[PDB]
Amino acid sequence: QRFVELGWIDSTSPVNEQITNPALVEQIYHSNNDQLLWSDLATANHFEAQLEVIHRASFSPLFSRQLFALKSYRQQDRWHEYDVLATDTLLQYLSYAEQAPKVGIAWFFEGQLDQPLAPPSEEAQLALHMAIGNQSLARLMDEYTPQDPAYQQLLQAYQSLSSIEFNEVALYEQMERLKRPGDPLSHREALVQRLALVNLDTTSILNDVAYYDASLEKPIKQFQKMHGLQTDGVIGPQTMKWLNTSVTERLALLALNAERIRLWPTQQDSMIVVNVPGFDMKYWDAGREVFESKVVVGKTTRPTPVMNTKLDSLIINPTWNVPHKIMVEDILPMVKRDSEYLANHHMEIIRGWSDPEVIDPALIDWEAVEPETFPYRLRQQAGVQNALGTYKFNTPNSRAIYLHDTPSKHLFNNASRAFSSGCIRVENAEKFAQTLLANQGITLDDFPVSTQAIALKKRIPVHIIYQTVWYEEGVLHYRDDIYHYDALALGN
Repeated sequence: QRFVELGWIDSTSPVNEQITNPALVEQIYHSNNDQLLWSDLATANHFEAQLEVIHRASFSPLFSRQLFALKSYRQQDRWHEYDVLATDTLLQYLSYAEQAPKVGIAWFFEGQLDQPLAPPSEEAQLALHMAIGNQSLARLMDEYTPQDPAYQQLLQAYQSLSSIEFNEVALYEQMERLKRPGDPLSHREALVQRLALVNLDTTSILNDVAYYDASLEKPIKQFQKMHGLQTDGVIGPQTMKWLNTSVTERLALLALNAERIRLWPTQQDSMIVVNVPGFDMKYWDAGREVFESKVVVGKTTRPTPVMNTKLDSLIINPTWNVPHKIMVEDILPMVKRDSEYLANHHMEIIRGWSDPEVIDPALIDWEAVEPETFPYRLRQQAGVQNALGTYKFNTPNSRAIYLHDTPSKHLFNNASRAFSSGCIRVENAEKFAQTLLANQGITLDDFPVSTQAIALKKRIPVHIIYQTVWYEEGVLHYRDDIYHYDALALGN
């Protein structure tokens, strides 16, 4: 324990304080007659490269501390010490790969991977022993990466971009806040370089021009689409901010988003995914994408949490039992200010559960009511102008986060859609409800008169994801860090 039992590691050696699992490390060494496992320089490079990705992503002080210790040992040609720590670090790496899809949320969105992980599984240790036997350690590492080809495509682009990282490229500058098509451009050189850096087709852009010509109109709009901006062709502050992004900032985002896929690595055949920073969702039935929709997500002050839930059921013409927190902070203040707020929003005051007692307002002294002490509940009646619209998609969980229709459809016109108190508002709620029921053969004979709860035959897994970079139709897409979760990897 306190000292790893190998002849070639001195008891004085600092690797004895850096090794997380001395017993398992000894097991691996003893079963290879205590020889070096990292003698082949290609294998040690591939592992450092993969650890560099973890480092850049900035979610793991553990993997960062180990990586720099390893680099230190390599600088000083202390290859014995490099070997042991590398073996120990590969065990942590295998645990990481196995545990990410189980408790990963904690490392990327609640805290950090600071403390050593529990040993990897028996199956993983066996896989390790055989990889050593066959001199296939690199292949072992690659096998313990996500199934999704989205991982590979993100890492390819990372590699390409890593090579040209520290090449100088002028900041794009303009003096007029907005440049439209036809307007003169001071810095058209930088503009086109920076369109090229994100792998847009730059070939058909004219070289000798010095204004916003026809040949830029498609490229700028495509750049705007790639970043979830309004494709209005106007080079504004939003376009410029993304243009002037460094390659080291882009590599941070790629690294972080690559490793994030380990938290949602499988595509199930039946599935619902909401990408918060992309403000959209998709529903897969039977391995086939059957439904897509823009969504509204929680505001920055009441964010939609990243989580896994299940959809069990669906309410048509739902009522809205107003959560306590929303009654005190939002509704009651306004009710004190507007005698007729409740009548306009068809809300009632309730003192009961299941068979509740409808309380008459104005029999309360509203000026004397303190929101936090108010003892009753609020309930909004079913109707087209209900906050849940005509459909609530029940995804029970401890945070009371679910999906629902909305009467406020104009919110879908905005590019950034962090407006709600946490729940996910679905644009095509009607089509979504139709598809859910069809795919379980639960279609309604007739549209319900009023409130109808429909239980699903099979629960559908719901993944609420935070992925600010992904691969779509041959290019990488990017999204604003709406909840500031990828801020640490940018240096902010």
